[PDB]
Amino acid sequence: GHMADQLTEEQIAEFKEAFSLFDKDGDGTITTKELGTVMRSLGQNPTEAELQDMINEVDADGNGTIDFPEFLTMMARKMKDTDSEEEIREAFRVFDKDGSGYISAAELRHVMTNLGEKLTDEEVDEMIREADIDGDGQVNYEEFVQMM
Ligand SMILES: [Ca+2]
Ligand SMILES: [Ca+2]
Ligand SMILES: [Ca+2]
Ligand SMILES: [Ca+2]
Repeated sequence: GHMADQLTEEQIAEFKEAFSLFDKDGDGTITTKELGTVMRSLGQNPTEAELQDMINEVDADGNGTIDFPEFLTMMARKMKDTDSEEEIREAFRVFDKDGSGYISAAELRHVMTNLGEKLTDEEVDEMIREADIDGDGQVNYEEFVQMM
């Protein structure tokens, strides 16, 4: 069988109830009105245009609303995304061996060396310099997030 079918109908019904947090009239799609409702419940207040722009960047079939599949797709990407931030933070820590919040040439020297590379001091210092944005001689976490 398939793991997806390893639930009960009452359980799928219950899973579907959770969608109603956003899909308040229960019809199976989120409208701009419903999403505006949710936003305003969080203290925000966007326009019809802004609400239609949020919806559009998740609206896979083009019909102007968010069904439960699109929502779950959107959520899964979000969940994988926050994990990718956890691990860029993890990676910053590995480079920043002294936990000072800033990566030195020395610290980048070290990691590069332990990763195989055989670059010069200049080439490594050419990295810190190319990566710096506040000219402080070190690489804070944000200049590090610029590792695209
Ligand atoms: Ca609805
Ligand atoms: Ca849709
Ligand atoms: Ca450091
Ligand atoms: Ca810096």
